[PDB]
Amino acid sequence: MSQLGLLPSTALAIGYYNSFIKRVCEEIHGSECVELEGKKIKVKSFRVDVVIPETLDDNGVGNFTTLYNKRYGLSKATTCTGTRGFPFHFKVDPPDANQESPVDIHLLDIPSTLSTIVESLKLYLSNQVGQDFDMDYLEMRELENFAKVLKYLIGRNAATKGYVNVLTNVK
Amino acid sequence: MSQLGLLPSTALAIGYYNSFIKRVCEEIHGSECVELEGKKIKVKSFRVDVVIPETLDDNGVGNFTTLYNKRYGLSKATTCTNPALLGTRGFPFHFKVDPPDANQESPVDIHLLDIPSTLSTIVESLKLYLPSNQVGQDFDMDYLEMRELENFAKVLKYLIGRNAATKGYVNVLTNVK
Amino acid sequence: MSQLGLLPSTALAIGYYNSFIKRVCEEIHGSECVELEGKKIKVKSFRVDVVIPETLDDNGVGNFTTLYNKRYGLSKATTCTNPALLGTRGFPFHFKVDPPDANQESPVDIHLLDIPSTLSTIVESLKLYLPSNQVGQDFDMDYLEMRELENFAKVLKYLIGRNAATKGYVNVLTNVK
Amino acid sequence: MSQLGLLPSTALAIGYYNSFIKRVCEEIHGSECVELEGKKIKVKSFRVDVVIPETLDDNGVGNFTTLYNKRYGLSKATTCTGTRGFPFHFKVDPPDANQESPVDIHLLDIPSTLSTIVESLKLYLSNQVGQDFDMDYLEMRELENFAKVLKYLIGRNAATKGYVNVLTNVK
Amino acid sequence: MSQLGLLPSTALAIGYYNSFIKRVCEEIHGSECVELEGKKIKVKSFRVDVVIPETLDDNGVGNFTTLYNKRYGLSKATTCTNPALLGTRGFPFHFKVDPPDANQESPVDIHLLDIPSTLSTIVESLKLYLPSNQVGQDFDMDYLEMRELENFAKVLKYLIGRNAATKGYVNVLTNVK
Amino acid sequence: MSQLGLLPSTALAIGYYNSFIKRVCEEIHGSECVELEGKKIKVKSFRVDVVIPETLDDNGVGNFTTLYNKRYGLSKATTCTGTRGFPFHFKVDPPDANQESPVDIHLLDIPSTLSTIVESLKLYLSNQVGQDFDMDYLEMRELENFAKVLKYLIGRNAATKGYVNVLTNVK
Ligand SMILES: Nc1nc2c(ncn2[C@@H]2O[C@@H]3COP(=O)(O)O[C@H]4[C@@H](O)[C@H](n5cnc6c(=O)[nH]c(N)nc65)O[C@@H]4COP(=O)(O)O[C@H]3[C@H]2O)c(=O)[nH]1
Ligand SMILES: Nc1nc2c(ncn2[C@@H]2O[C@@H]3COP(=O)(O)O[C@H]4[C@@H](O)[C@H](n5cnc6c(=O)[nH]c(N)nc65)O[C@@H]4COP(=O)(O)O[C@H]3[C@H]2O)c(=O)[nH]1
Ligand SMILES: Nc1nc2c(ncn2[C@@H]2O[C@@H]3COP(=O)(O)O[C@H]4[C@@H](O)[C@H](n5cnc6c(=O)[nH]c(N)nc65)O[C@@H]4COP(=O)(O)O[C@H]3[C@H]2O)c(=O)[nH]1
Repeated sequence: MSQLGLLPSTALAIGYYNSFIKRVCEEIHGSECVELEGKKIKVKSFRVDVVIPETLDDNGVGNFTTLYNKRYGLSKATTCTGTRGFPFHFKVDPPDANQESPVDIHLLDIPSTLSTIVESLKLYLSNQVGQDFDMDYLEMRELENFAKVLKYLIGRNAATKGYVNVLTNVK
Repeated sequence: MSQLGLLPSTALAIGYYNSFIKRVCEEIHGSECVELEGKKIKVKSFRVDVVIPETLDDNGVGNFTTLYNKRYGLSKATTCTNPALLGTRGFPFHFKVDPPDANQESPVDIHLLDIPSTLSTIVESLKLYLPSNQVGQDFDMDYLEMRELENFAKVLKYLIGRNAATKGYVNVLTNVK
Repeated sequence: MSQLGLLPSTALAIGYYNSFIKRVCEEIHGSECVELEGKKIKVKSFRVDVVIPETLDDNGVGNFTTLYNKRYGLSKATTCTNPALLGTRGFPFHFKVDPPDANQESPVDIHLLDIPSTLSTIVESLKLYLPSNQVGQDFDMDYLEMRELENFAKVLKYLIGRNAATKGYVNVLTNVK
Repeated sequence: MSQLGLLPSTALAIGYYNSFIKRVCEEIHGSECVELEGKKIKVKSFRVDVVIPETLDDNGVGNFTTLYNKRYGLSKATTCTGTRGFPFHFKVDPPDANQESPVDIHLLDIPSTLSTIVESLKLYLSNQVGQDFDMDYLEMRELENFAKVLKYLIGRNAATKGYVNVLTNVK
Repeated sequence: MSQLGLLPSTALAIGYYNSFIKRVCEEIHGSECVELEGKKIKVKSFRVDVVIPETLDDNGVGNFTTLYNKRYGLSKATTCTNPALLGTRGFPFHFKVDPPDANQESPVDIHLLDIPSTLSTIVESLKLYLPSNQVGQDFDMDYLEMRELENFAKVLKYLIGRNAATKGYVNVLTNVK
Repeated sequence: MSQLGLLPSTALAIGYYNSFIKRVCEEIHGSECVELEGKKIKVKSFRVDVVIPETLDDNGVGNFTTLYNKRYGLSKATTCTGTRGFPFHFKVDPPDANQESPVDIHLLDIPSTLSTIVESLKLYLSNQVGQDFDMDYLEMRELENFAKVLKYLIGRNAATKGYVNVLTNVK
């Protein structure tokens, strides 16, 4: 089990689940379509993977997110809607499919909230510039806690259980 | 002098600034345009107000956000993403036109009104930081909630003060409704 | 009198002068021309201002530089490199024309405005020299930051005064915005 | 472990990484093209080698940089863009390739910031003209510290990790 | 009186006179013709001024020299070398024509303006004579620099006064700019 | 090791290096061509030999310089260019080579600054006309100091290191 700590892996995981993963899953289940490039596409079924990098960059996970999106053929799409949508990166299970017919979708998201952890660590613990085993252990433990909490929370909602997966220690 | 605590007001504020406020401010500064219903509008000058609710609801700030967004005009738009950078995503937000009747084709001033959704996390942490066996008005819960909202606002003010991209372009509205 | 210290305002100022200010000044003195959007433009009389920000942002002077370069005209050009010397690289910079509407064909004055990007390093050294466990205005950090900016400006002024190439052709604007 | 010192090898390395290496790596990743002689060439991939000379000259690393660019067929090119470009020296991984098609580029940069170290040494330590073993050791240690800090910082950002190499003690 | 010292203003002045001023004056007196762009021009009456800068730059008189030679006309020429004597080399210098618009074919009065490059060495000696751990305006450095420049000028004056070849044809301009 | 003295070997060597040797080497490296009798010749590679004569003549090294240039087939050439050229005496590595093609050049220079030392010696110490072993020792030591300082400064700049040699005690 996980508990609230001084550096927020549990709370950030809870916020990420309740603000993005739960909401995006519910929106896809309800509307059953995603809007990209000004045009809608139906979703036969969605599988969303949250990718937790093995190590966080000094300046946040934005660079890793951009490189990961470049590596694969990920395309941007928002959840169709006084409430805002949720842009995300996804790929179609087959290389391509007829747009008019519904197409299964493979959402991929690198949690931007992980950037906060970096910041928190800068406050949590230095006047040295080098590999610090204490801070490395802290990063690894916080990433593990984030993944564990997110998995447990996904194991609660029928709208996300089975449809959401966690891929930790990527690259 | 805010810092880290078991209740992550400081960390959530830092994340909100470095993920949405800073990113949105930089994107609007650079592109000088936003996207609404798929069509672009150039932005002459923008301004963002972070509306911190006076008190957080039981189920997050979603209901307050949705009621505040339609009590005012606050049409939904997204900050444009250049075709060059495929990895970066867009940041949807809610905005009004400071002159309500303005030429969309011409450059237009925009007022960005965003209620930090990350505050919802605070609520979901209050149930964990100080679990309550009883249901009803708790004077300790309210004190912690107000203290952490104030910490959030103070952290946002400080962070906005330390960036020319956002300094003077972002204001934090505290104790709204 | 400024000397070496843990915070490298002196060393960074020396490097900035010897690598950009001196090099650009000598290149414009010799070639008497610059490269705007790839096209040659002759320089009649140039002059450089080193815009030292009053306070450095959290993430370096990048955002302040990018907002300053567009608040004013400050189109981007590069100091030309002759084909004979292949090794030497060009130094891009931002400049305006003192008469904004001037014939590019004929020799034209240019006002070079450069916010030293090296100042960013100072910020990244403040996080090392005096680490802080808390986020918020620190009156000790502000003192060190302003002292280091003052040292940078003073060293730049001195080094400019000791070279006919840069003496009088370079000005240090301190405490800007 | 590297910390701030009186003669700035660590701070100069941090500035070099955050101002040139990181910025150039991200710009190449994003734009995926470099402008040379005023015309663009696409970049399938890039490798950035930062060359730390064995010994810094008395007047700075400028002469070594010019000689290095002369010895190899390195060509000048900026990063396409109120922000400026980053001119650099690069070489294409075959002898030549069709410009229309994307071509891999091997950037080679001798950090000009190393010049500052020379100046710093002049302030750090003499009224003599000869091989000063004390200053020689100081220069060697500063070059080693610069290389170590730059390697560590390269190993942090996903936009430079694996794509940037450090060649220390060259010639 | 001027004598030898650790800072070699006297020795450098002696070398400058015996190597450039005396040689150039004697060669112009004899040949009465110089070489501009490879083309011979006859000299009717010449005169040399040794422009001693008021203050020496940090990196030698190179920048001041090349900026003075361009602020005024001062086209570069070289004293002609007779084909008979192969061993002797030429002495390039910068000169203008006292009447700016004069016939090159006919004899022409020439004004030779030379900023002693040897003064650069003095700077390189001041760093050795009185090493400084700090960078900034030093009142002791300035005194030594001005004293050495004045000694250089005085030695040049004396040496010129002692030779009919250079007496009355060479003037030392002290404290220029 | 060398330091400033009353009769300037070190300062004269520094001036010779920074005013002729460094400048000439840099200009040859840059322009890669030398002008002789008004026509340019490309330089494939250059070697600069600075000759320190065994003993300085009474009137200076000018007469020795003329004799040395007479002995060999040295030819005059300036460095192409508000900066002046640097006339010098050079020789082609082979007996002759095609003008159009680049040709190696063995620049040969007898430092005229050495003449100054003679005058310096006249001021350093006599009312006799004869062999003064004291003055001979001073002259030899000063020539050694000049050669040592010039050798050291040559191995400091990458533009002159390896391309410049010092031939002390010639004839
Ligand atoms: N692909 C994708 N992921 C999303 C989106 N919204 C949230 N997330 C993820 O969920 C984290 C926390 O969301 P939050 O509680 O709503 O709290 C958010 C939220 O209140 C605000 N924010 C972030 N992005 C946006 C946005 O695009 N529009 C608006 N109006 N607010 C945003 O900043 C706070 C912190 O954001 P992060 O630290 O980066 O971390 C976010 C992010 O990793 C989305 O629209 N698309
Ligand atoms: N407008 C303009 N300013 C210039 C330029 N080059 C240097 N500066 C300024 O001079 C400072 C020191 O440069 P550096 O010592 O040669 O040492 C630099 C250099 O080694 C490298 N670097 C910086 N910019 C470039 C570039 O544009 N091209 C290449 N190839 N290297 C660069 O990073 C070091 C530190 O950079 P900074 O922190 O940014 O700080 C730079 C920067 O503020 C230029 O081309 N244009
Ligand atoms: N305008 C002009 N001025 C001249 C010329 N030759 C000498 N001078 C001046 O006389 C000073 C002393 O010359 P040096 O004793 O023969 O001793 C000189 C000489 O051995 C050598 N050197 C300097 N310039 C040249 C050159 O142009 N050609 C050659 N072959 N050697 C040079 O470096 C020594 C010190 O040079 P500096 O520090 O520059 O200082 C030089 C320089 O200021 C000349 O041809 N044209």
